[PDB]
Amino acid sequence: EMEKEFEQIDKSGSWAAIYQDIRHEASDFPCRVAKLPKNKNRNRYRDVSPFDHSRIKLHQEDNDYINASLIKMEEAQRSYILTQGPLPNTCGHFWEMVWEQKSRGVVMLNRVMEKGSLKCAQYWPQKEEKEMIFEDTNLKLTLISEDIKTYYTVRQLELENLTTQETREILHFHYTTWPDFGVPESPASFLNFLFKVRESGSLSPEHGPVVVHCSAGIGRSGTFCLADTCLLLMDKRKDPSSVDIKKVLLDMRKFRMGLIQTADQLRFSYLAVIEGAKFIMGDSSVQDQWKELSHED
Ligand SMILES: O=C(O)C(=O)Nc1cc2ccccc2cc1C(=O)O
Repeated sequence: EMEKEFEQIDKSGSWAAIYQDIRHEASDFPCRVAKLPKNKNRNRYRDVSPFDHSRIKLHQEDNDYINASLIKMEEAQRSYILTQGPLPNTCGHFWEMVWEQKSRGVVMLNRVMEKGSLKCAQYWPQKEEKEMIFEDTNLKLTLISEDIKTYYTVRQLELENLTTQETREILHFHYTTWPDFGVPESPASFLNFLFKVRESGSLSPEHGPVVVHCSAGIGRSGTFCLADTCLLLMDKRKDPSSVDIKKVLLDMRKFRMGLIQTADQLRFSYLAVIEGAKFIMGDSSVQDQWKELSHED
């Protein structure tokens, strides 16, 4: 069991070692495109880039480049776009990717300001009188409404392709108490947030892939997706013990670098999947309990 493993690792405090092993073993593929000097100002961090083999191309003839990757989890049969928090000049490219990629959901795991510095553009309307229009990719976005919880806010956004005037509904899940390079307050809060996403349809295969982002698109986002896919996988077999959390991590590793940034994120991910196993193995009432402990309201 993964829980035996947890306590093996814990009892012999070797999270850091494990996680270095992971860093050890993770894939390295070319990012030639990211590093074209034309794309400099499309990348928020020198050292966080999309592999070429799995980057999202924009369907624009001018420059198809965005710092985003398609994480494609074939056995789980679940796929995600991870991306950095939008720069002031790429809010338009972000929404072009949501449009072409036909996503229903966007998961933000960061604040615009973290630790004194600006992590991310304010890329969505904070208020419904004040749409945003993105001139360069020709898209309208309007706040249609929000549901503010203590530790997260869900928003209904309308997104409009100004060229056809066709319209889509986007849900935006903003977790607001997940520290940069940190873990959530508890497994209950994270699982309550994850399960809000699931419930919303946005992780379901009649939509394009959910868009997940932090500021770099790697630490917090990796953690979200790792826990989600492990729960998916165990759910399909009802077999907790055929789930190798570290193998799943390195599988996601093939499609975008540096996923899960810290050993406490690794440990947190185990905690989240171990807890969530409760619900996946037929204790639906755990999900209530989550909502309760999480103090959502
Ligand atoms: O939000 C996150 O967890 C995340 O991935 N952050 C980061 C990951 C980084 C990884 C490598 C280099 C710079 C990074 C910078 C940030 C950052 O936010 O400052």
